[PDB]
Parts: sequence; C-alpha cells; structure tokens
Amino acid sequence: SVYKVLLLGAPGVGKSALARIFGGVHTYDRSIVVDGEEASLMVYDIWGDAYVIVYSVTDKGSFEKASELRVQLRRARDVPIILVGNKSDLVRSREVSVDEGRACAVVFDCKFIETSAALHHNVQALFEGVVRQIRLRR
Ligand SMILES: Nc1nc2c(ncn2[C@@H]2O[C@H](COP(=O)(O)OP(=O)(O)NP(=O)(O)O)[C@@H](O)[C@H]2O)c(=O)[nH]1
Ligand SMILES: [Ca+2]
Ligand SMILES: [Mg+2]
Repeated sequence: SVYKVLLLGAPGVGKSALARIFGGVHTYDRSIVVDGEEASLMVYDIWGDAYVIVYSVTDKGSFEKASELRVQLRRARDVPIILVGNKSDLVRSREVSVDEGRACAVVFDCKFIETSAALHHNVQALFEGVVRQIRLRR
C-alpha cells in the first residue's frame, strides 16, 4: 500500500522546499499518522495517487499556470489534486489572495491550502490533507 504524490508547478514556487521539509530523510519518503491511521508517503519533486500543484502567492503567473495544469490533468489519463499557495509569509509581494486561491479550488475541483515553507506553516497539514483526500476517492 503505497501513497505516491507528485509535486508539480512553475519554477521557484517552493516545490523542493516543501518536499524537503516533509521529508525525508528528488524522492522523499515519510510515514505520518492520519487521522487515526498510519500512512506512508512518497513525495516526488519531478522537476500518482495524488497531485500537489504548487504556486507562489507572490507570483500570479505560477497561479495561472497552476490552473492551466489543473485543467490539463482533468483532460489527461480519478486522482486527488491539492492546490497549494506557498510563500504565505511574503505578505508585501503577494499577487494572489487566499480567497482567489480558495475560490479557484472549488470551481475546479481541488483541495486548497496556503503554506509557507519558510515558516514551516501548514506543511504538515498539507500532507495530511493529501492522505485524507486520497482516502475520499478510494
Ligand atoms: N519566503 C519564502 N521563501 C520561500 C518559501 N518557499 C520557498 N522559498 C524560496 O523560494 C526559492 C525557490 O524555492 P524552491 O523550493 O527551490 O522552489 P522550486 O519550486 O523547487 N524551484 P524550481 O522548480 O525552479 O526548482 C528558494 O530560494 C526558497 O528559499 C516560502 O514559503 N517563503
Ligand atoms: Ca475510502
Ligand atoms: Mg526544485
């Protein structure tokens, strides 16, 4: 019983940072307990049992690319998709709002979370969600 997770997204959004925090220990293994049940995770920083599409909240381009990739996945080859807006710490140079990120997620059938790899914020919550989500579909 594997849980392979593919890390997708535009350049420099924080993909490896998120993976390296979670792991582990680019392929990153790690066994977490959600939310009563042990679950193992294999996180793939490619640049699947779930796709994590990362954008930077300070980079509106990576956000639109994120949406573009979401519709691509929806048309190709179902699997959970998590939309992640990383770098929530850079409050001055933010170009995408939370609600804009959360509203995008609903309409296009994503789970949504904002993280900051810099502050280790919601990184654990992200990967616990992925497990929960894989579990909704299975
Ligand atoms: N302030 C802040 N900086 C972050 C955060 N996450 C990543 N960064 C910074 O953003 C840069 C890119 O991070 P990285 O994880 O390498 O992104 P990437 O998506 O792997 N880039 P690439 O696809 O080009 O390899 C790094 O210099 C890193 O320190 C975050 O949450 N907050
Ligand atoms: Ca189930
Ligand atoms: Mg990288």
